[PDB]
Amino acid sequence: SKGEALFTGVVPILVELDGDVNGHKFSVSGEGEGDATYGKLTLKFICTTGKLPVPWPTLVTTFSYGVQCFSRYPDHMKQHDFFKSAMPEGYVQERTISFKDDGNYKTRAEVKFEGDTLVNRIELKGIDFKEDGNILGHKLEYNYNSHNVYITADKQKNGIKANFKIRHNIEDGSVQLADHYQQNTPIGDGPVLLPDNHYLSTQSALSKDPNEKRDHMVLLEFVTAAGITH
Repeated sequence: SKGEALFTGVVPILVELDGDVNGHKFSVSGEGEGDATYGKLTLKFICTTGKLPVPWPTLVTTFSYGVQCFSRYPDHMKQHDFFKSAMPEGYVQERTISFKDDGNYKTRAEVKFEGDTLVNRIELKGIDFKEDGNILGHKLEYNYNSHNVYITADKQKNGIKANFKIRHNIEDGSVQLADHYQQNTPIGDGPVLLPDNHYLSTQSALSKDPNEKRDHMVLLEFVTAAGITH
């Protein structure tokens, strides 16, 4: 299909986020590339407003689980790849991320091509955070666990929904759960694929650029669709 073909090679990615969490306003710019053939993403994010007022790990899904058109869909599962099917015109991705016993993020993003570049533009609003909670208190380890993203079709919206649980490691050894509810709807008028139930198996590694003095995050991520047998 048309959408599929856009992802056969390495595609440059731009991410732009504006956020307001409990009145802390901030912006982030990210750049990198994706290679859907291998389900592979490499991205570097920079907080352009100064210090990020929330922990970097709490934004990973928004920035990436943010560009799920880079997932590797096995050949036998290609009829289930909503994300690429919506391209180049793109999709709106909305989430509510509920941090257990703390606040929530509401995110609205548009993911689309601008020329040959895949762009993820996000607005994030966070409310109800506790001043000395794990988020505003910066008590989360700088690392990331592997998770499954459970996708179902949303025929009424010509799109999909997803549900999953992110577990952020707390510096005391405990875990901060971040429940994710997600909805995606196409922007353009092309045909899109409405998938059978399946999941994305996602693995992410966070690192720092030793030469970077701005507040930043380097992300390496692999994403593979699964849950449907050949």
